[PDB]
Amino acid sequence: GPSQPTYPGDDAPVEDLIRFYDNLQQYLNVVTRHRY
Amino acid sequence: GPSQPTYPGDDAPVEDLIRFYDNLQQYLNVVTRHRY
Ligand SMILES: [Zn+2]
Ligand SMILES: [Zn+2]
Repeated sequence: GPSQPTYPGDDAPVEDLIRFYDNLQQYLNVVTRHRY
Repeated sequence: GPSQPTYPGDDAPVEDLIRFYDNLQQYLNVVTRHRY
């Protein structure tokens, strides 16, 4: 599946923590085999 | 609102990245004033 996303830092702007959030969501669906 | 969650590490077990995911979700709803 997708490789594990890189955490952008505590001080990353909110738009970068929303991109990271969406990529962790993808990753977690794939690891748990639950692509809903 | 809630204080910014601590990232558990790249090597944290999947259940700990699902807890972090849920707490970042909370945090991001509050920062964006969109508590749906
Ligand atoms: Zn792969
Ligand atoms: Zn507060």
